[PDB]
Amino acid sequence: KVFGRCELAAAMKRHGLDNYRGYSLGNWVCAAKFESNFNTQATNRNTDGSTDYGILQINSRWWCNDGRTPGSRNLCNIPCSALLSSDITASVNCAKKIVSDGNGMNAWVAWRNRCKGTDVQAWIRGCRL
Repeated sequence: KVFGRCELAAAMKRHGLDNYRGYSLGNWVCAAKFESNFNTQATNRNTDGSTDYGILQINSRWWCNDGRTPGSRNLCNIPCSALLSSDITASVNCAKKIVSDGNGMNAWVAWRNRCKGTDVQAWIRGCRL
């Protein structure tokens, strides 16, 4: 599923992402725009053999199990394909764990380089939230 901008924002707000760990909803929508272009089915292989899955591009080295990243952890206790569903519940719950890890939203490279320090509020402007 390829979410709309205000469609996603409403979904993440309902799943408890507005101001989760102090990151306003605009940070999450901006991060999803640039990590996956709002596409739940996005995947990307990295040089280290790991793969990023889903609308927030969660990595297989420590967070989900895809059965092909040797020596990896599964801290969100889910198969990576569960991160690919049109229901973002799995992606949101796992991201809550990632954003609490200590480095915050800097664990997403696209957020750090394309959303951090910007007017992220423009990403929810005009949305009926």
